[PDB]
Amino acid sequence: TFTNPLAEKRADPHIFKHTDGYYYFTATVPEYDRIVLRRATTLQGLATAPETTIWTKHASGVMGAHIWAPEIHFIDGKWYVYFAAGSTSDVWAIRMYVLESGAANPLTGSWTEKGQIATPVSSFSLDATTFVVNGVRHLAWAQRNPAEDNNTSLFIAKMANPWTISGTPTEISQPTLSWETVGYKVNEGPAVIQHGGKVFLTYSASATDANYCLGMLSASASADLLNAASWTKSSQPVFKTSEATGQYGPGHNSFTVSEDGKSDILVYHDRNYKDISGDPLNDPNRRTRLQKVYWNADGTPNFGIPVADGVTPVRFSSYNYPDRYIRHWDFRARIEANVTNLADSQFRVVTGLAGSGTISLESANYPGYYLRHKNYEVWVEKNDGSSAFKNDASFSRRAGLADSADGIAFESYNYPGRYLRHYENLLRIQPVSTALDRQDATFYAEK
Ligand SMILES: OC[C@@H]1O[C@@H](OC[C@@H]2O[C@@H](O)[C@H](O)[C@H]2O)[C@H](O)[C@H]1O
Ligand SMILES: OC[C@@H]1O[C@@H](O)[C@H](O)[C@H]1O
Ligand SMILES: OC[C@@H]1O[C@@H](O)[C@H](O)[C@H]1O
Ligand SMILES: [Cl-]
Ligand code: NA
Repeated sequence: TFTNPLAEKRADPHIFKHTDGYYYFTATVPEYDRIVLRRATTLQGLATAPETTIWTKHASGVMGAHIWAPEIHFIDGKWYVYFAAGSTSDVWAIRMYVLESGAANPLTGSWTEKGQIATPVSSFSLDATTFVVNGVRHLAWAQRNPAEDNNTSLFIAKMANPWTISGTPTEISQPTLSWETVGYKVNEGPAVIQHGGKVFLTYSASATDANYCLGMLSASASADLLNAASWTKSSQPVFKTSEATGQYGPGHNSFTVSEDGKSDILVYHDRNYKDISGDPLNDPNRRTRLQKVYWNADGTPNFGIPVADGVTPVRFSSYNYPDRYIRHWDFRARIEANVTNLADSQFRVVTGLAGSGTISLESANYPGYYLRHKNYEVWVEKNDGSSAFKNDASFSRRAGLADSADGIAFESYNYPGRYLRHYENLLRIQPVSTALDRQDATFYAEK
């Protein structure tokens, strides 16, 4: 689990896990004047890791303003940082630049400017990222197609080396959908994750206020990624504002992996309030957040919704039906497999509303609603402040009745001897007497 936010006043977060046992974290800073870096042996450890400024804007000329969206990568034995910058003479003539270091430790190492990443068209360009698919290193970025009436579109190309493209780019997406064109018509911040022989390219769209969101392109890993036809654009955002969890304009993401390498992690920013004083680019309050990516049965990523601040929620699977998870539908709790609306199946364990060391299970998509029983049936319902609700929504965490070491069971606080259990897939609180009953009342958290 993660505790969000990871880092206040850091936008466009990029985290890179290296072979040296460390995660490396860079981001845009509010002053847009430099490139910072920190490292930690764990993702959660990044929150208190100290920053080094590795590079500062030039006093005059190119690379002299709007230092935006650095990414750090390790390629062929060296570190590379990809970033965007305008000039002191023209602060909005943003182009893509690369730094290189041969040092083992990029925090203390010295950096060489490898210059601007040249592109056929001379126009507003930013958010360069690099990734390898089917043995081939690509660059993807955001750039103004001058012949289009918008801010930026998405481009992809092969690479000759980490600072030079080979051959010609392909435009693979342009901002045309209603949710891509709020305030400004933008596709930016491309980021690539691969799973099960498919490649997913997420990207950010609309202005950087509450309307900011993620879209996605999908392709096969064996396809020609430079053929625009290889890519399918999602019709609706794959990640967007949740008023319910108080998370606004989520976007400019990257992807990393958990400590064991077994879980993909979505790294992104948002704000915890909706309305912004003045111009969003002068608002410094975007913060970096982390949440696990869950993979749908159909092989596509499920980002759910931007989770509430604090500890991340978890999913509970059944002991005897390992692929079925506790979820709500029309607010009734049940176990079910292949949950498409992911957040219906996410809950966080919090101190019990009735105290005495009990626990309560708060809904991820309906904060302040909890798993609670009424007439021995389990629903997800809003805490109304009543004593009755507290008691109905509080449980004593027990070791699993069919698996004591790794399993979990939930004994009702106000009805001792009754456990949360599934029956005909619906959740209830009932006494437990048989071997099967004990299995029906045992669950796993994050398994
Ligand atoms: O559990 C609350 C909520 O119910 C599910 O949506 C209900 C669904 O909405 C209409 O389209 C249908 O009439 C009704 O069945 C959500 O998945 C869950 O969040
Ligand atoms: O930093 C993002 C850029 O700034 C604004 O012009 C638009 O939101 C986008 O093109
Ligand atoms: O919930 C599915 C099954 O329904 C009942 O027949 C069993 O107790 C339970 O395992
Ligand atoms: Cl569903
Ligand atoms: Na990026």
